[PDB]
Amino acid sequence: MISATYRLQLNKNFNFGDVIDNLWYFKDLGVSHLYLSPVLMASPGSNHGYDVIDHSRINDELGGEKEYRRLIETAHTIGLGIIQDIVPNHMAVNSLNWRLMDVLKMGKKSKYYTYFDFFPEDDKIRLPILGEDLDTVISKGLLKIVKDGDEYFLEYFKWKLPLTEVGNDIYDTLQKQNYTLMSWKNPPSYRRFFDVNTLIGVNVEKDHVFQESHSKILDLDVDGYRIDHIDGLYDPEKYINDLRSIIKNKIIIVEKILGFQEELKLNSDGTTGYDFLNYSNLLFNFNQEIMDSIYENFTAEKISISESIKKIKAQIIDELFSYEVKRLASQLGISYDILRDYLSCIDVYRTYANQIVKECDKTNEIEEATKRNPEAYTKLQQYMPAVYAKAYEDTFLFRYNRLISINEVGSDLRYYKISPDQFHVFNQKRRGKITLNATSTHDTKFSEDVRMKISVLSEFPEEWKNKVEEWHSIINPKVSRNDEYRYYQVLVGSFYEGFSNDFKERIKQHMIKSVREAKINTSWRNQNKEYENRVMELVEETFTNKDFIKSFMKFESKIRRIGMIKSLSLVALKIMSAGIPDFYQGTEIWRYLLTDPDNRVPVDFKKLHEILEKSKKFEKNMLESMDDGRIKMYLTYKLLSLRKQLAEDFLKGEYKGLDLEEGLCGFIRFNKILVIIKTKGSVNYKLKLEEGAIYTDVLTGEEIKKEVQINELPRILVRM
Repeated sequence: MISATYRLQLNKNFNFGDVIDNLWYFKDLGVSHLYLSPVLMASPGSNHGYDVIDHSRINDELGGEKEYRRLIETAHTIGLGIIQDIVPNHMAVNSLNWRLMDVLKMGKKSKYYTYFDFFPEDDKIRLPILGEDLDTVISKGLLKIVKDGDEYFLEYFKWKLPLTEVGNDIYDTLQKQNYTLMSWKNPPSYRRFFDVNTLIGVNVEKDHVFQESHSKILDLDVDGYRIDHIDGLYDPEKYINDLRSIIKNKIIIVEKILGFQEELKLNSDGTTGYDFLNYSNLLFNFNQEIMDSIYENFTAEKISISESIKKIKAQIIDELFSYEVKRLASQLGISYDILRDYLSCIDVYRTYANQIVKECDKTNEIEEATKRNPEAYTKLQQYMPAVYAKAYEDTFLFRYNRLISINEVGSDLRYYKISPDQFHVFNQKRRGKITLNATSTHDTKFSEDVRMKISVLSEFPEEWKNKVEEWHSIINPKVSRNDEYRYYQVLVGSFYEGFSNDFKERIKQHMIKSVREAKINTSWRNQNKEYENRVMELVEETFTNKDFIKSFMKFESKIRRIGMIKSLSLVALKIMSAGIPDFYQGTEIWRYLLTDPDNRVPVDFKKLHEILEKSKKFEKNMLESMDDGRIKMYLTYKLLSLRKQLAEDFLKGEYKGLDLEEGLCGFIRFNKILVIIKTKGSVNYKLKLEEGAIYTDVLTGEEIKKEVQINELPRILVRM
């Protein structure tokens, strides 16, 4: 809403009271709306709040409802708005989820049976939470029947499940229950969120479920809402309408991934911005042909992106979602093979309104089966996003290693770069919409600064090629050439610090997760110890080999400065474009973060206060020593100040794209602000300005006329 959002990760160590203490900092920075993480009661010790255990309570670990209302009123007093993240799709399978425990105790007689998406054909609820199958767990004596006064209880480590009645033996007791315990390998009797057994779907499309689940959160005076995983819902449009029947015209943005040529079909204000994140990211990549050869020659293997993605999707269905897909194929009355091929073929997260993707259904079988049983297909649409996400985001993104800065959530690896002309058109479609411009989130594989530093490798392909060969000769590792190639990129991109013990730990953990997700030489479900040991040997060697360290350090320092210049361009781009700029906590300065949990570390706000205090006025020494982050803080503060002063104009105002030479991207906003940004960090450009026209550089204060040089900073020029 209005001019700028700021994402805050709330938890036990950064609660409602801490947010309140920093409100004046957020207002002075230029932010108009705080973008808060989920606030309803989650499982104790949760760091993200997405594992909801009670819809009727504000989380007490964060400060409770009293402190939440104080936060809202105080923010409003100083003029700040609030956009709240809410989770309507699923709840946590946890002993503290009392609504769920009621179903486990009462079965189909529980009033909450219809609250969750259980498979109707199952008389007993399969609960795949055991580390081993029932028999072995019982012989080991891990299952314990506890007699209390609240009745009887079954205990499995930290699980405490209710018993309806008891016999005189574990087996006799277990056959009298409404549920059945099985190992994690077995399919559940409910829709999960992706492949997570401990997350269960909620039937929010049913009126009484919507009302109870939203009774607390809509009772609060917030300014807008961010809807988590909108694509999991049975009827996304009805849900939005139901919200508006109560909330009226408040801001509603949804978390929804779009294809490159896909248009948002929902009745929402906008999205969290992955479309902007990837469109802008592509403006910074060069020398595709050369990067292809280097990759293909080093790893020595050529693959088709399209065919690869199609086959991984088919494997993902067979290994993770076979049961769910077989159920729906049965209800549609078609072959599992036919259904699996259709799901592996579609290029969108999901379809809406039972619309079939004809190019994947050769205009026959699936469409007619859907006309007869529309219900089964509507149900299938809820699982479509899981297939896409597990195959692409969590498998393929870790395999194709030509320039990994492109391997991000919301990406399409079939695209390597995009001309400024296509970005301009994208911005035209954006005009007037209350949608976000994101560059870093709590879910992105890397932070914006990591992506910009890695993109510099495409500007120096010959030297990069030479370094990789040099490094491989010194460090002769026993990992695949593909994993080795990716490692060098991850290392160069996140380095900023030194070969410390803390950085070594972050790297090791990231690499182990990376190879397991790739699923080529090891995996989460079946770990290859031999290979993982080799991955860890690679890390120890590069962190201790003096010849490697020497070579690496000389190359990295050159790359770092150029990467910072590109980050400044990206920051100016998201604030000056149509749409609303979003900021992940702490990105006011340089932040080189890797994949979750690395990006979930706390931010030092006191330190940020002092940097802002000495960064409200431009000094040439900011360019002299960029490492301190003052230049990034100054650019953020200044542009957000201009934006707030002209908020309406930036949101609804005109956008005019300029045709510049390769390496530059330029445009004019509402016929008053000329924006020149360089996409190629290693080159300096010069541009002749219009006859007579005088301009004022908003960042440096200089008077600009006749010609302008584009060096380390983007040029934001106000016609005078």
